[PDB]
This record gives sequence, structure tokens and C-alpha cells, in this order.
Amino acid sequence: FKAERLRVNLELVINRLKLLEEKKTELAQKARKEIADYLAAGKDERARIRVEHIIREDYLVEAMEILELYCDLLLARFGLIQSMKELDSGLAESVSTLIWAAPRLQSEVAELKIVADQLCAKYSKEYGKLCRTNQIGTVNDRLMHKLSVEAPPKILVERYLIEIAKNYNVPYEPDSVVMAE
Amino acid sequence: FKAERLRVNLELVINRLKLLEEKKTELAQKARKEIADYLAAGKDERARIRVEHIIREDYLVEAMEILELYCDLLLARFGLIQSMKELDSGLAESVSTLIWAAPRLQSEVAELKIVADQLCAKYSKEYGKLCRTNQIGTVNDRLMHKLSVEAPPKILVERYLIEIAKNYNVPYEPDSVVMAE
Repeated sequence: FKAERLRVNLELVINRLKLLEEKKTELAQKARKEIADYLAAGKDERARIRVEHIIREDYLVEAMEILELYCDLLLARFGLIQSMKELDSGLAESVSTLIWAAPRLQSEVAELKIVADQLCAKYSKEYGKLCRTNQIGTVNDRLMHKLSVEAPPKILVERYLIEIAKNYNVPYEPDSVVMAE
Repeated sequence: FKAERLRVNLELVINRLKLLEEKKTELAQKARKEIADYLAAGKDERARIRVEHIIREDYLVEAMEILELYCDLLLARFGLIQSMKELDSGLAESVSTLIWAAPRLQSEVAELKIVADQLCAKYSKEYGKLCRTNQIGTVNDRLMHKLSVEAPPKILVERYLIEIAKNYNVPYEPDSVVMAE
């Protein structure tokens, strides 16, 4: 298969990973001053949704870094496992997590479309329609938490609002039922 | 056969060997400061993959120098063995190592394509499809180690990280199970 198209794809993935990380950092700083505005100005719940979007983004940041490590370590053993024909256990975790998150990351990046195709084009043993679904069970559970879509515990969203109000110097009063939870 | 096309090919091989050696040296210095950055900044494992790529490159550097010696010594006896019709034992090691590494070096250089063709065009005794495969068994095992694709022992990758942290003055703590291994 097109393994150097795959490789330069990965390189662009890494480049855009860095770029998007940086851009989202920038706008996240602006948005944190903005959240200081919303919290300072009335609807802390509006700021609560804003910071929900932000903590979502931060889950994405952490997941981005984890998978950046994964694509880079897979890139290390390009020719080596390319000599092989099945995936090894040393890369089974990375491959499983990547295969699992790839559909979640299909939209975020178009290179990864080809990266996943070439992955599945690379293997059939524990690879394919369901065989790939069988081998993908070794996905990183930590990334899974960093890729879980949920409301954080309102004690923690309150703590994010508290540490924001700390860092950004607004008055925040958590809901004591949740501030105790 | 085209033995002076072969010869100027070899000359370009040597020229680009020097050039690529120099360029990879330059960017390797930049990449070593960069590895000092990654090690200094968080993911030492990211730096670990980076320095895995680098130590791979250094295996390539050493292999490059070895084969540079080989092509130059073969160049010394151009007309002499050209008078002969089979390869001699004095060049059997160099020829075997070159024939063996040439497919690994097919991609790195396009001149060597012709150099290998003209090599096989030079000989049939222990030369050809499998006869060349038979005579290539005298490849340099040291270069073979410098052309082996493997993970170095993690005590040694830790030692490379330790001597980098020494030279580049970052804090590195090897995995004591591997730092003892």
C-alpha cells in the first residue's frame, strides 16, 4: 500500500496537531478571559457552558498529546513492522487506541482517513470489519476518559470555576450541595 | 558494460555521501537541541522516539562511512579487477556487504541502482539471481549491526538519554529496572 503517502500524512497530522494545539491554546486563553467576563457578568451558568466547552477542549488536548505520542512511536517502527505482516504487542495498545479513536478523529483530520485505511490495509489478523473491532479492545482507557463525553462532577466543574475565580479573580459560590459533593 | 557511467556514478555517490553526512549532521545538531527541549519539556518518551530516530540515523552514519571506505577501495582496483572477470577475495567482503546492503540502499541513492546492475553485469561466478545471493553471505557483520533495525537496549537508550542529559544538562531519570538492565 501507499505507505509513504501514509507517512507524509502522519507528518501532516503531527504538524496540524501542533498547529491546532497552538491555535486552540490561543483562543482558549482569550476564551478564559471571556469566561472571566461571563462569570463576572451575571450568568455564571453561561460561563458554565462555556467552560464545559473548554474542559471538553482540554480533554481533546490531552487526547491529542497521547495520540501524538502514539503516532510518533508507530512512526519509529515504520520499516520494522512493515517487514512484519501482523501487528505486534508492543504496538497493540497504540494501534487499538488509534483504531478506536480514529472514527472519533475521522472528522478532525482527513489524513487519518488514509491512515486508518492503510492500517486496515496493513493487517487482517485481528484486522478488518470485526477482526479490527476485535483487536481494538486494547484501547487506552485513560485516553478513553480523555475521550469520554460526559459532564464532569459538579464538584469538579465547581472546582474549575473556583480555580478560575481564583486565577481570574471573580467571586464564585459553588452550589453547596455540589460543593460538598 | 558502462563502467565509467558506473565510475562517475560512484563519484556522485561519494559526493552525496559527504553531502548527506554533512546535512544530517547539521539537522542532527538542531534535533539534539530539540531533543533537549522535549526532554526538558515533559514527554521524555517523545524525546525517546526522537532520539530513537537519531540513533537510527547514527547507525546510518556509521554504515555510510563503512561503505564509503568500501566503494573507495573498490574504486582503487577498478581497472585491475576489470582485467579480471570474477571477483577476488580481497574485495569479496566489500562486494558481499555492498550487494547485501544495496537493496537497503536502493532507495537512498539512484546511482547505486546502476552500480549494483553493473556489479551483477560484471560477474556471474557467485553472481546473478541466487549465485549473487550465495556470494553475498560475506557481508560485514559490523555493518550488519550498523544496518540492523532494532531497539537498542533500554539501558543503552537510557545511557544515550543520560549522556544527552549530561551534555545538554536536563534531568533524566532512567527506569531503574532498565537502568539496572
